[PDB]
Amino acid sequence: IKDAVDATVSFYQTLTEKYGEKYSKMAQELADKSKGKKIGNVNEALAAFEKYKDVLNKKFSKADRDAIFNALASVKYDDWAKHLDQFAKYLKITGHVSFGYDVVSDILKIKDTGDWKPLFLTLEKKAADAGVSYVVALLFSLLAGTTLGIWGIAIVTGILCSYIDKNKLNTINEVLGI
Repeated sequence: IKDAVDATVSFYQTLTEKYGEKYSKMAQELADKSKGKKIGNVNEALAAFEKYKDVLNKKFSKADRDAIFNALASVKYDDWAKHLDQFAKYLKITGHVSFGYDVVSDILKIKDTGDWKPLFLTLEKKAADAGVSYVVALLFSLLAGTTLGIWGIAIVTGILCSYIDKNKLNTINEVLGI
């Protein structure tokens, strides 16, 4: 675990390198906050996310978003899934861990439908008894193995705020500069 924690800190500095300094700390706040929390009413979460999404989408064009799905089409699971255990260790996830879930294939389906409902419901199901910290380990691992455009960072962060009670959804745009 010496490593898990050391590695996580490295992650945080790269987050700072890639995005805001503000961004990186926001991530930590979220990482911290989740420890222990279980996944609540997935509906309340979707509801809050869909509300933030509309705002975000008014600042980016269709073509802008598509660029994000297209970048994701080139990511292979092995590339980011490699960080899963490390995050699980740092977050102290003690419950069961659905290791073999490839979120990226799920997000890709959204490019065509525009429907986020399925994703949320499956994030709840795969977290199982592990709670909200599984969602963090999962998505942080994704961030760890990619360099996405602001829109994608905003969306991924939006999913995190929506499940992790601090609906600091209104602060995302600020932390990112959009």
